Amino acid sequence: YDYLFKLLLIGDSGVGKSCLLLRFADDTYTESYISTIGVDFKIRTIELDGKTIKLQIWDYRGAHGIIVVYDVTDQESFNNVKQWLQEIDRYASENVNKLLVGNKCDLTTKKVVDYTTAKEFADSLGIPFLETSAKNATNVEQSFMTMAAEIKKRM
Ligand SMILES: Nc1nc2c(ncn2[C@@H]2O[C@H](COP(=O)(O)OP(=O)(O)O)[C@@H](O)[C@H]2O)c(=O)[nH]1
Ligand SMILES: [Mg+2]
Repeated sequence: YDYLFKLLLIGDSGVGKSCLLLRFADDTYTESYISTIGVDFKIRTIELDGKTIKLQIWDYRGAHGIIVVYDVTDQESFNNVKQWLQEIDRYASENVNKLLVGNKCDLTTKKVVDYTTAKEFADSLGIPFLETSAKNATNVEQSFMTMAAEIKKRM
């Protein structure tokens, strides 16, 4: 391994953090209600720019990057991203990497959080922004890859 990157998923309940994490780690997905992923964390290896990188993912101070998830169909969860970053400022290495994720990009009929206005926000904060679908398996890997990229960039 070239690096070990320790990642962390924040966000409101029902956004899909557990779905994303299990999709990404295990390639599983179920509509079924997840109380908990049964295990303290997930481990996953990826290759990137010639570099083999192990990931250790939770669902604060020892995280290299934190992913702040929200739901494109829940405007409530989007507004709360604001709080979820103040948390990061309080309990996290001062330059810990950040990525904003609007899960459930697949529910377009239900989409109330305009991509363009979430993007405009992440930009305003200087953060990368991706829309994902744990259900369809869309952008899920782009997301974690983008996170590695950003961490490997500060180093
Ligand atoms: N349509 C769709 N539904 C999703 C997606 N991700 C999660 N869900 C559903 O939304 C619920 C919330 O997922 P969960 O991962 O437990 O959210 P968490 O509590 O924030 O970790 C689940 O019961 C899923 O069926 C997605 O990408 N697309
Ligand atoms: Mg969960």
